[PDB]
Amino acid sequence: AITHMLRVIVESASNIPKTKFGKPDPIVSVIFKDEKKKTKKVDNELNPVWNEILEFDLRGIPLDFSSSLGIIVKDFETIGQNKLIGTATVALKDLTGDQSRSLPYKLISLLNEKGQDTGATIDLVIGYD
Ligand SMILES: [Sr+2]
Ligand SMILES: [Sr+2]
Repeated sequence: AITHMLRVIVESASNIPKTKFGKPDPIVSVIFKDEKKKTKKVDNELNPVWNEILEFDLRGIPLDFSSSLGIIVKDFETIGQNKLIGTATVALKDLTGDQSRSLPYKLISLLNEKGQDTGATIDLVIGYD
């Protein structure tokens, strides 16, 4: 039996909210089935670009109707815990089946801790290897 991987390209984000002083330093956490991989941070940027590629071992478990990807965008803090900008959960059901394909996932709204749209978005490309 062959190994399959979920491929996530973190492309960019837009309209990250301004901070009172200085500028936010965005960094994205990508979580698939509790495995977390991060991007690099981008310094002092409201519209960051990464073009970073992450791949997760599916470990023989196929994608199904309920499969999803978690995204958390935070503002890097050198001292202690980074600051939340927003989250998204992305439905992966369009990748189900045995056909390798990639799809764009554009203008994904990032939601704050109250679940409100922040006006910021992230763009991904996600594929089934
Ligand atoms: Sr900064
Ligand atoms: Sr910061």
